[PDB]
Amino acid sequence: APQQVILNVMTSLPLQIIVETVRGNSALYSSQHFLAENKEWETHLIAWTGELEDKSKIEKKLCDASGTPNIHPVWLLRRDQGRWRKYAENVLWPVFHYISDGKAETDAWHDYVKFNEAYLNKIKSVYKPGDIIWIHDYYLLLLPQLLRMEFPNAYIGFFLHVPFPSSEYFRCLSKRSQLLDGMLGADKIGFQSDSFQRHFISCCARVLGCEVNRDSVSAYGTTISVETLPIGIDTEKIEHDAFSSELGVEEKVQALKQVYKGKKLIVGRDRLDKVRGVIQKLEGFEIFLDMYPEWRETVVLIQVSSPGYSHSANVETRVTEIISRINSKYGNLNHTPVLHYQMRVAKEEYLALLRVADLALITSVRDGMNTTSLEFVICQKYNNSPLILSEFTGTATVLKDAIMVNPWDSVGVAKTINDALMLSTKEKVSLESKLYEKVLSNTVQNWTSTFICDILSHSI
Repeated sequence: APQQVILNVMTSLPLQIIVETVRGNSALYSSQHFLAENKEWETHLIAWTGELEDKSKIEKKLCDASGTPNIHPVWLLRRDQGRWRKYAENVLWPVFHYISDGKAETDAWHDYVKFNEAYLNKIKSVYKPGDIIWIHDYYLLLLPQLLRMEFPNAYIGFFLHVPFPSSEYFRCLSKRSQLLDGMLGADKIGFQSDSFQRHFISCCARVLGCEVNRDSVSAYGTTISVETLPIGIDTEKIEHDAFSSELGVEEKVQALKQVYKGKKLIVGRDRLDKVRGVIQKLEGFEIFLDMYPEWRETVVLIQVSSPGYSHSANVETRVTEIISRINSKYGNLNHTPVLHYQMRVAKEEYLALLRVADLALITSVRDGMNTTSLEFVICQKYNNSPLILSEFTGTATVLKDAIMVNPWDSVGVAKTINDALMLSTKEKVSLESKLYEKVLSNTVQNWTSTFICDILSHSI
Protein backbone atom coordinates (compact mmCIF):
# COMPACT_ATOMS: atom_id res chain seq x y z
CA ALA A 1 0.00 0.00 0.00
CA PRO A 2 3.02 2.24 -0.51
CA GLN A 3 2.38 4.98 -3.05
CA GLN A 4 3.95 4.69 -6.51
CA VAL A 5 5.40 7.52 -8.61
CA ILE A 6 14.70 3.90 -0.75
CA LEU A 7 17.63 3.72 1.63
CA ASN A 8 17.04 2.63 5.20
CA VAL A 9 19.81 3.47 7.58
CA MET A 10 20.25 1.74 10.91
CA THR A 11 22.48 1.34 13.95
CA SER A 12 23.10 -2.30 13.23
CA LEU A 13 22.37 -4.98 10.67
CA PRO A 14 19.49 -7.32 11.46
CA LEU A 15 21.95 -10.21 11.59
CA GLN A 16 25.04 -10.84 13.67
CA ILE A 17 28.31 -12.41 12.59
CA ILE A 18 28.45 -15.79 14.20
CA VAL A 19 23.02 -15.19 13.04
CA GLU A 20 19.59 -13.63 13.36
CA THR A 21 19.73 -10.66 15.63
CA VAL A 22 16.97 -10.68 18.22
CA ARG A 23 18.36 -7.36 19.23
CA GLY A 24 14.92 -6.13 19.56
CA ASN A 25 14.24 -3.94 16.58
CA SER A 26 11.34 -6.03 15.43
CA ALA A 27 8.83 -3.34 14.57
CA LEU A 28 11.72 -1.64 12.81
CA TYR A 29 12.95 -4.84 11.23
CA SER A 30 9.45 -5.58 10.07
CA SER A 31 9.42 -2.22 8.35
CA GLN A 32 12.73 -2.99 6.72
CA HIS A 33 11.36 -6.29 5.48
CA PHE A 34 8.28 -4.64 4.11
CA LEU A 35 10.65 -2.38 2.24
CA ALA A 36 12.78 -5.30 0.99
CA GLU A 37 9.86 -7.12 -0.59
CA ASN A 38 8.44 -4.05 -2.31
CA LYS A 39 8.43 -4.23 -6.10
CA GLU A 40 7.70 -0.61 -7.05
CA TRP A 41 10.95 0.46 -5.39
CA GLU A 42 13.69 -1.81 -4.04
CA THR A 43 15.28 -0.88 -0.72
CA HIS A 44 18.97 -0.75 0.07
CA LEU A 45 20.11 -1.18 3.65
CA ILE A 46 22.90 0.80 5.28
CA ALA A 47 24.20 -0.34 8.67
CA TRP A 48 27.13 -1.51 10.79
CA THR A 49 27.70 -4.68 12.79
CA GLY A 50 29.99 -5.06 15.81
CA GLU A 51 30.58 -8.72 16.24
CA LEU A 52 32.14 -11.63 18.06
CA GLU A 53 41.38 -11.21 4.28
CA ASP A 54 39.45 -8.07 3.39
CA LYS A 55 37.65 -10.23 0.84
CA SER A 56 37.04 -12.54 3.79
CA LYS A 57 34.80 -9.66 4.76
CA ILE A 58 33.12 -10.92 1.60
CA GLU A 59 33.13 -14.32 3.29
CA LYS A 60 30.85 -12.82 5.89
CA LYS A 61 29.05 -11.06 3.07
CA LEU A 62 29.03 -14.37 1.17
CA CYS A 63 26.29 -15.62 3.50
CA ASP A 64 25.16 -12.39 4.99
CA ALA A 65 23.94 -12.54 1.40
CA SER A 66 20.31 -13.39 1.96
CA GLY A 67 18.84 -9.91 1.77
CA THR A 68 17.38 -8.14 -1.23
CA PRO A 69 20.49 -8.41 -1.30
CA ASN A 70 23.32 -5.95 -1.93
CA ILE A 71 22.80 -4.89 1.67
CA HIS A 72 25.27 -2.18 2.51
CA PRO A 73 27.35 -2.60 5.64
CA VAL A 74 30.02 -0.64 7.53
CA TRP A 75 33.12 -1.95 9.27
CA LEU A 76 35.05 -0.69 12.25
CA LEU A 77 38.13 -2.73 13.02
CA ARG A 78 39.21 -1.88 16.49
CA ARG A 79 39.69 -3.79 19.71
CA ASP A 80 37.30 -2.72 22.44
CA GLN A 81 34.69 -2.35 19.71
CA GLY A 82 32.12 -1.57 22.38
CA ARG A 83 33.49 1.92 21.96
CA TRP A 84 31.19 2.42 19.05
CA ARG A 85 28.33 1.79 21.41
CA LYS A 86 29.81 3.86 24.23
CA TYR A 87 28.84 7.45 23.46
CA ALA A 88 25.43 6.35 22.28
CA GLU A 89 24.80 4.13 25.27
CA ASN A 90 26.63 5.88 28.10
CA VAL A 91 25.81 9.49 27.25
CA LEU A 92 22.87 9.86 24.86
CA TRP A 93 20.63 6.97 26.03
CA PRO A 94 20.64 7.99 29.72
CA VAL A 95 19.94 11.65 28.92
CA PHE A 96 17.13 10.90 26.46
CA HIS A 97 15.67 8.64 29.10
CA TYR A 98 16.04 11.19 31.89
CA ILE A 99 18.80 9.31 33.70
CA SER A 100 29.07 6.31 35.09
CA ASP A 101 31.96 8.74 35.56
CA GLY A 102 34.20 8.35 32.51
CA LYS A 103 36.65 11.08 31.52
CA ALA A 104 37.15 9.21 28.27
CA GLU A 105 33.96 10.84 27.06
CA THR A 106 35.92 12.80 24.53
CA ASP A 107 37.33 9.61 23.07
CA ALA A 108 33.83 8.20 22.94
CA TRP A 109 32.79 11.33 21.07
CA HIS A 110 35.65 10.82 18.65
CA ASP A 111 34.36 7.30 18.00
CA TYR A 112 30.81 8.58 17.60
CA VAL A 113 31.89 11.05 14.91
CA LYS A 114 33.90 8.27 13.21
CA PHE A 115 30.83 6.01 13.20
CA ASN A 116 28.71 8.70 11.54
CA GLU A 117 31.56 9.50 9.11
CA ALA A 118 31.72 5.90 7.96
CA TYR A 119 27.94 5.84 7.50
CA LEU A 120 28.09 8.99 5.31
CA ASN A 121 31.09 7.51 3.45
CA LYS A 122 29.24 4.34 2.48
CA ILE A 123 26.01 6.18 1.69
CA LYS A 124 27.76 8.50 -0.73
CA SER A 125 29.64 5.52 -2.09
CA VAL A 126 26.45 3.88 -3.35
CA TYR A 127 23.98 6.82 -3.59
CA LYS A 128 22.17 7.65 -6.87
CA PRO A 129 20.86 11.25 -7.31
CA GLY A 130 17.21 11.33 -6.44
CA ASP A 131 17.17 8.62 -3.73
CA ILE A 132 14.98 9.01 -0.66
CA ILE A 133 16.91 8.60 2.60
CA TRP A 134 15.55 7.24 5.85
CA ILE A 135 17.69 7.19 8.97
CA HIS A 136 16.90 5.85 12.41
CA ASP A 137 17.80 6.68 15.97
CA TYR A 138 20.45 8.11 18.26
CA TYR A 139 23.53 6.49 16.72
CA LEU A 140 22.98 8.57 13.59
CA LEU A 141 21.98 11.97 14.98
CA LEU A 142 24.93 13.65 13.31
CA LEU A 143 24.20 12.29 9.86
CA PRO A 144 21.34 14.32 8.36
CA GLN A 145 23.43 17.53 8.35
CA LEU A 146 26.39 15.70 6.82
CA LEU A 147 24.17 14.50 4.02
CA ARG A 148 22.54 17.94 3.62
CA MET A 149 25.95 19.61 3.47
CA GLU A 150 27.26 16.92 1.16
CA PHE A 151 24.01 17.18 -0.76
CA PRO A 152 22.08 20.45 -0.91
CA ASN A 153 18.68 19.10 -2.10
CA ALA A 154 18.16 15.42 -1.24
CA TYR A 155 14.94 14.22 0.38
CA ILE A 156 15.94 13.10 3.86
CA GLY A 157 13.76 11.84 6.69
CA PHE A 158 14.78 11.10 10.25
CA PHE A 159 12.86 9.00 12.73
CA LEU A 160 13.64 8.72 16.43
CA HIS A 161 12.52 5.43 17.99
CA VAL A 162 13.71 6.45 21.45
CA PRO A 163 12.29 9.33 23.51
CA PHE A 164 13.49 12.90 23.16
CA PRO A 165 14.39 14.73 26.33
CA SER A 166 13.21 18.14 27.56
CA SER A 167 15.55 21.06 27.03
CA GLU A 168 16.55 20.85 30.68
CA TYR A 169 18.05 17.38 30.23
CA PHE A 170 19.32 18.00 26.70
CA ARG A 171 21.37 21.04 27.75
CA CYS A 172 23.65 18.76 29.74
CA LEU A 173 25.23 17.49 26.60
CA SER A 174 28.53 19.09 25.73
CA LYS A 175 27.90 18.56 22.03
CA ARG A 176 24.23 19.51 22.28
CA SER A 177 24.43 22.03 19.44
CA GLN A 178 26.15 19.59 17.11
CA LEU A 179 23.56 16.90 17.82
CA LEU A 180 20.66 19.30 17.32
CA ASP A 181 22.40 20.73 14.24
CA GLY A 182 22.95 17.19 12.97
CA MET A 183 19.27 16.37 13.33
CA LEU A 184 18.16 19.56 11.57
CA GLY A 185 19.29 18.29 8.16
CA ALA A 186 16.30 16.03 7.52
CA ASP A 187 13.37 17.65 5.73
CA LYS A 188 11.09 15.54 7.91
CA ILE A 189 11.65 14.31 11.47
CA GLY A 190 9.44 11.76 13.23
CA PHE A 191 8.65 10.91 16.85
CA GLN A 192 6.68 8.23 18.71
CA SER A 193 4.80 10.71 20.87
CA ASP A 194 3.62 14.34 21.10
CA SER A 195 5.82 15.14 24.09
CA PHE A 196 9.01 14.17 22.26
CA GLN A 197 8.04 16.44 19.36
CA ARG A 198 7.38 19.35 21.72
CA HIS A 199 10.67 18.73 23.54
CA PHE A 200 12.68 18.60 20.31
CA ILE A 201 11.08 21.83 19.11
CA SER A 202 11.84 23.50 22.43
CA CYS A 203 15.42 22.28 22.24
CA CYS A 204 15.81 23.68 18.73
CA ALA A 205 14.53 27.08 19.85
CA ARG A 206 16.57 27.26 23.09
CA VAL A 207 19.93 25.62 22.34
CA LEU A 208 20.00 26.92 18.76
CA GLY A 209 18.76 30.27 17.46
CA CYS A 210 16.36 28.50 15.09
CA GLU A 211 12.81 29.86 14.93
CA VAL A 212 10.01 27.40 15.66
CA ASN A 213 6.27 26.72 15.74
CA ARG A 214 4.18 23.67 16.74
CA ASP A 215 4.94 21.57 13.61
CA SER A 216 7.88 23.40 12.08
CA VAL A 217 11.44 24.18 13.05
CA SER A 218 12.91 26.72 10.67
CA ALA A 219 16.61 27.34 10.14
CA TYR A 220 19.15 27.83 7.31
CA GLY A 221 16.49 29.86 5.52
CA THR A 222 14.94 26.41 5.22
CA THR A 223 11.93 24.81 6.82
CA ILE A 224 11.96 21.48 8.68
CA SER A 225 8.87 19.42 9.41
CA VAL A 226 8.43 17.52 12.66
CA GLU A 227 5.88 14.78 13.19
CA THR A 228 4.24 12.36 15.60
CA LEU A 229 4.00 8.97 13.88
CA PRO A 230 4.00 6.10 16.36
CA ILE A 231 5.40 2.91 14.85
CA GLY A 232 3.25 -0.18 14.47
CA ILE A 233 3.85 -3.92 14.32
CA ASP A 234 3.54 -6.30 11.40
CA THR A 235 0.13 -7.43 12.46
CA GLU A 236 -0.54 -10.01 9.76
CA LYS A 237 2.66 -11.97 10.39
CA ILE A 238 2.37 -11.89 14.18
CA GLU A 239 -1.26 -12.99 14.02
CA HIS A 240 -0.38 -15.74 11.57
CA ASP A 241 2.50 -17.10 13.66
CA ALA A 242 0.47 -16.81 16.81
CA PHE A 243 -2.38 -18.85 15.42
CA SER A 244 -0.95 -21.04 12.63
CA SER A 245 -1.03 -24.81 13.07
CA GLU A 246 2.17 -25.31 11.08
CA LEU A 247 4.46 -23.38 13.41
CA GLY A 248 3.39 -25.43 16.42
CA VAL A 249 2.48 -22.58 18.76
CA GLU A 250 -0.76 -24.43 19.55
CA GLU A 251 0.97 -27.41 21.17
CA LYS A 252 3.02 -25.10 23.32
CA VAL A 253 -0.03 -23.09 24.34
CA GLN A 254 -1.95 -26.21 25.35
CA ALA A 255 1.13 -27.57 27.12
CA LEU A 256 1.55 -24.36 29.12
CA LYS A 257 -2.18 -24.52 29.79
CA GLN A 258 -1.47 -28.00 31.15
CA VAL A 259 1.43 -26.92 33.37
CA TYR A 260 -0.33 -23.92 34.88
CA LYS A 261 -3.72 -25.55 35.37
CA GLY A 262 -5.80 -23.80 38.03
CA LYS A 263 -3.47 -20.79 38.02
CA LYS A 264 -3.57 -17.25 36.61
CA LEU A 265 -0.63 -16.20 34.43
CA ILE A 266 0.95 -12.75 34.18
CA VAL A 267 3.38 -12.63 31.25
CA GLY A 268 5.82 -9.90 30.23
CA ARG A 269 9.03 -9.49 28.25
CA ASP A 270 11.30 -6.53 28.93
CA ARG A 271 14.98 -5.65 28.81
CA LEU A 272 16.47 -5.45 32.27
CA ASP A 273 16.82 -1.71 32.54
CA LYS A 274 15.91 1.36 34.52
CA VAL A 275 13.36 2.52 31.94
CA ARG A 276 11.52 -0.73 31.20
CA GLY A 277 10.30 -0.74 34.79
CA VAL A 278 10.68 -4.37 35.86
CA ILE A 279 11.38 -3.25 39.43
CA GLN A 280 8.09 -1.34 39.64
CA LYS A 281 6.28 -4.37 38.23
CA LEU A 282 7.78 -6.65 40.87
CA GLU A 283 7.06 -4.19 43.69
CA GLY A 284 3.46 -3.79 42.56
CA PHE A 285 3.20 -7.57 42.30
CA GLU A 286 4.53 -8.03 45.81
CA ILE A 287 2.07 -5.47 47.19
CA PHE A 288 -0.64 -7.31 45.25
CA LEU A 289 0.27 -10.60 46.92
CA ASP A 290 0.35 -8.74 50.23
CA MET A 291 -3.14 -7.28 49.91
CA TYR A 292 -5.04 -10.25 48.47
CA PRO A 293 -4.76 -13.65 50.24
CA GLU A 294 -7.28 -14.91 47.67
CA TRP A 295 -4.71 -14.73 44.88
CA ARG A 296 -1.86 -16.33 46.81
CA GLU A 297 -0.99 -19.84 45.53
CA THR A 298 -2.89 -19.04 42.32
CA VAL A 299 -1.01 -16.22 40.57
CA VAL A 300 2.23 -16.79 38.69
CA LEU A 301 4.28 -13.94 37.23
CA ILE A 302 6.40 -14.97 34.24
CA GLN A 303 9.13 -12.50 33.29
CA VAL A 304 11.51 -13.08 30.39
CA SER A 305 14.30 -10.50 30.35
CA SER A 306 16.98 -9.31 27.94
CA PRO A 307 20.48 -8.25 29.09
CA GLY A 308 21.42 -4.59 29.57
CA TYR A 309 24.54 -2.75 28.44
CA SER A 310 25.76 -1.68 31.91
CA HIS A 311 24.78 0.17 35.11
CA SER A 312 21.81 -2.15 34.77
CA ALA A 313 23.93 -4.51 36.84
CA ASN A 314 22.39 -2.96 39.94
CA VAL A 315 19.04 -3.11 38.15
CA GLU A 316 19.57 -6.84 37.72
CA THR A 317 20.65 -7.07 41.37
CA ARG A 318 17.60 -5.20 42.69
CA VAL A 319 15.14 -7.01 40.40
CA THR A 320 16.68 -10.27 41.50
CA GLU A 321 16.53 -9.35 45.19
CA ILE A 322 12.83 -8.53 44.90
CA ILE A 323 12.17 -11.79 43.04
CA SER A 324 14.01 -13.76 45.72
CA ARG A 325 11.99 -11.94 48.38
CA ILE A 326 8.61 -12.62 46.74
CA ASN A 327 9.41 -16.29 46.09
CA SER A 328 10.71 -16.67 49.64
CA LYS A 329 7.58 -15.12 51.12
CA TYR A 330 4.80 -16.61 48.99
CA GLY A 331 6.45 -19.53 47.22
CA ASN A 332 6.56 -23.21 48.05
CA LEU A 333 7.86 -26.43 46.53
CA ASN A 334 4.97 -26.73 44.08
CA HIS A 335 4.26 -23.03 43.56
CA THR A 336 6.68 -20.32 42.42
CA PRO A 337 5.09 -16.82 42.17
CA VAL A 338 7.80 -15.27 39.97
CA LEU A 339 9.52 -17.08 37.10
CA HIS A 340 12.51 -15.25 35.65
CA TYR A 341 14.03 -16.36 32.35
CA GLN A 342 17.14 -14.49 31.18
CA MET A 343 17.85 -16.91 28.36
CA ARG A 344 16.77 -16.20 24.80
CA VAL A 345 13.42 -17.84 24.15
CA ALA A 346 12.01 -19.03 20.84
CA LYS A 347 9.59 -16.93 18.81
CA GLU A 348 6.95 -19.63 19.05
CA GLU A 349 7.61 -20.03 22.77
CA TYR A 350 7.21 -16.27 23.17
CA LEU A 351 3.96 -16.09 21.21
CA ALA A 352 2.72 -19.11 23.14
CA LEU A 353 3.53 -17.25 26.36
CA LEU A 354 1.54 -14.22 25.18
CA ARG A 355 -1.45 -16.35 24.16
CA VAL A 356 -1.64 -18.37 27.41
CA ALA A 357 -1.37 -15.13 29.39
CA ASP A 358 -4.31 -14.18 31.57
CA LEU A 359 -2.66 -10.80 32.09
CA ALA A 360 -0.14 -8.49 30.53
CA LEU A 361 1.57 -5.85 32.65
CA ILE A 362 3.64 -3.04 31.13
CA THR A 363 5.31 -0.77 33.70
CA SER A 364 7.81 1.08 31.50
CA VAL A 365 9.23 4.22 33.12
CA ARG A 366 10.12 5.82 29.79
CA ASP A 367 10.20 4.48 26.23
CA GLY A 368 9.42 5.34 22.62
CA MET A 369 7.11 2.37 22.10
CA ASN A 370 6.18 -0.91 23.76
CA THR A 371 5.95 -3.56 21.03
CA THR A 372 5.13 -6.32 23.52
CA SER A 373 1.79 -4.73 24.46
CA LEU A 374 0.64 -4.56 20.83
CA GLU A 375 1.79 -8.12 20.14
CA PHE A 376 -0.05 -9.23 23.29
CA VAL A 377 -3.25 -7.52 22.16
CA ILE A 378 -3.00 -9.40 18.85
CA CYS A 379 -2.37 -12.65 20.72
CA GLN A 380 -5.45 -12.10 22.88
CA LYS A 381 -8.08 -11.46 20.19
CA TYR A 382 -9.73 -14.84 20.77
CA ASN A 383 -8.83 -15.23 24.44
CA ASN A 384 -9.46 -11.60 25.49
CA SER A 385 -7.03 -11.32 28.40
CA PRO A 386 -6.60 -7.80 29.90
CA LEU A 387 -3.67 -5.46 29.33
CA ILE A 388 -2.47 -3.05 32.00
CA LEU A 389 -0.43 -0.15 30.65
CA SER A 390 1.89 2.38 32.28
CA GLU A 391 0.77 5.93 31.54
CA PHE A 392 4.40 6.85 30.94
CA THR A 393 4.95 4.42 28.07
CA GLY A 394 4.50 5.72 24.53
CA THR A 395 1.92 3.05 23.73
CA ALA A 396 -0.46 4.72 26.18
CA THR A 397 -0.65 7.41 23.48
CA VAL A 398 -2.23 5.05 20.94
CA LEU A 399 -4.10 2.53 23.14
CA LYS A 400 -6.12 5.13 25.05
CA ASP A 401 -8.89 2.71 26.06
CA ALA A 402 -6.48 0.29 27.76
CA ILE A 403 -6.40 0.01 31.54
CA MET A 404 -3.83 2.46 32.84
CA VAL A 405 -1.54 2.65 35.83
CA ASN A 406 1.13 4.69 37.51
CA PRO A 407 4.01 2.21 37.79
CA TRP A 408 5.58 4.20 40.63
CA ASP A 409 2.35 3.74 42.58
CA SER A 410 2.81 0.13 43.61
CA VAL A 411 -0.28 0.00 45.76
CA GLY A 412 -2.24 1.27 42.78
CA VAL A 413 -0.65 -1.34 40.53
CA ALA A 414 -1.82 -3.98 43.01
CA LYS A 415 -5.40 -2.68 43.10
CA THR A 416 -5.39 -2.52 39.29
CA ILE A 417 -4.14 -6.10 38.94
CA ASN A 418 -6.90 -7.31 41.26
CA ASP A 419 -9.46 -5.31 39.25
CA ALA A 420 -8.24 -6.67 35.91
CA LEU A 421 -8.22 -10.26 37.12
CA MET A 422 -11.81 -9.86 38.31
CA LEU A 423 -13.16 -8.28 35.12
CA SER A 424 -16.46 -9.67 33.84
CA THR A 425 -16.33 -11.61 30.57
CA LYS A 426 -18.06 -8.92 28.48
CA GLU A 427 -15.73 -6.19 29.79
CA LYS A 428 -12.75 -8.32 28.71
CA VAL A 429 -14.17 -9.04 25.25
CA SER A 430 -15.22 -5.42 24.61
CA LEU A 431 -11.92 -3.94 25.78
CA GLU A 432 -9.96 -6.46 23.73
CA SER A 433 -12.13 -5.56 20.72
CA LYS A 434 -11.38 -1.85 21.09
CA LEU A 435 -7.65 -2.39 21.61
CA TYR A 436 -7.43 -4.98 18.82
CA GLU A 437 -8.91 -2.81 16.08
CA LYS A 438 -6.94 0.12 17.52
CA VAL A 439 -3.72 -1.86 17.01
CA LEU A 440 -4.92 -3.08 13.64
CA SER A 441 -5.45 0.57 12.75
CA ASN A 442 -1.72 1.11 12.57
CA THR A 443 0.22 -1.66 10.88
CA VAL A 444 3.97 -1.43 10.43
CA GLN A 445 3.33 -1.41 6.62
CA ASN A 446 0.89 1.49 6.74
CA TRP A 447 3.09 3.40 9.18
CA THR A 448 6.06 2.91 6.94
CA SER A 449 4.08 3.91 3.86
CA THR A 450 2.56 6.98 5.55
CA PHE A 451 5.96 8.23 6.69
CA ILE A 452 7.55 7.93 3.24
CA CYS A 453 4.53 9.80 1.89
CA ASP A 454 5.10 12.51 4.54
CA ILE A 455 8.77 12.92 3.70
CA LEU A 456 7.84 13.37 0.07
CA SER A 457 4.91 15.58 0.90
CA HIS A 458 7.06 18.14 2.69
CA SER A 459 10.10 17.97 0.39
CA ILE A 460 8.19 20.00 -2.22
